[PDB]
Amino acid sequence: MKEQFEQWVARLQISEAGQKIIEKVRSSEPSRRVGGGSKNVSGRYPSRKMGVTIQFESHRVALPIIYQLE
DNA sequence: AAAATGTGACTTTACCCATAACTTTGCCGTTACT
Repeated sequence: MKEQFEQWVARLQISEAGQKIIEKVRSSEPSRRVGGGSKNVSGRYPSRKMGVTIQFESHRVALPIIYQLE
């Protein structure tokens, strides 16, 4: 898993700080839990690409993009 | 930091079909008058 990411970085020549951000994003829990708010149907979706639960604030705005990406 | 779910089961009008209990008419018989 780490070797393929390292080859990805080498192929795209991402800088040291860019690699640092990518590594931090890869290994970190989400910053904030999605809140219900007042007008958005929120929740979580199981993704087999990542293989985890991904949180969407809006089921008709962010969730379609999540479906595409999955 | 934020889009984007009202339903549907149980009531209430609303119009039509049927018939009672009278008014509303024409039509003809009768009669006062000319």
